[PDB]
Amino acid sequence: KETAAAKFERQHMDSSTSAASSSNYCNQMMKSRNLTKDRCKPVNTFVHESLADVQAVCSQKNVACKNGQTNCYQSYSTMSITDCRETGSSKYPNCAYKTTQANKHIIVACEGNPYVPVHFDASV
Ligand SMILES: Nc1ncnc2c1ncn2[C@@H]1O[C@H](COP(=O)(O)N[C@@H](Cc2ccccc2)C(=O)O)[C@@H](O)[C@H]1O
Ligand SMILES: [Cl-]
Repeated sequence: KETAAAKFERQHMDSSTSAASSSNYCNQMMKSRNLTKDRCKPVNTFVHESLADVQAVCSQKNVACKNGQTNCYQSYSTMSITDCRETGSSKYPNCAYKTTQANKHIIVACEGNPYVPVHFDASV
């Protein structure tokens, strides 16, 4: 029902803020992106850059993906990201997350035409 590209934007793009403002960011954002619907998604990263800047990573440093495919790309620049990780006491359907704001390089896998991110591989 959802393209891979659209799922990437839903799970990983938050161009509306420049950083997580509070320790409640992940709690709110995981819910509003439907990442707590059926189960609590344990770990998820949001990127606080323009979509154009993130899509441009598909023309930057080509690297292998964790799965061994070679359509992964590392951002040349660091980007503003938020890492969201469920707490050890979190239990569905009251999913709870720790927020960690950082500036890091992102690694995404790209596919399709237009050649855009379809997977978030890691931050470094
Ligand atoms: N080279 C490839 N090209 C095309 N798609 C691929 C490739 N590698 C993995 N995917 C797939 O893209 C989907 C979206 O992933 P995400 O939900 O964005 N990332 C996982 C993290 C992850 C990191 C490494 C490996 C797996 C998971 C996550 O957010 O929890 C996942 O279901 C992957 O199987
Ligand atoms: Cl992978």
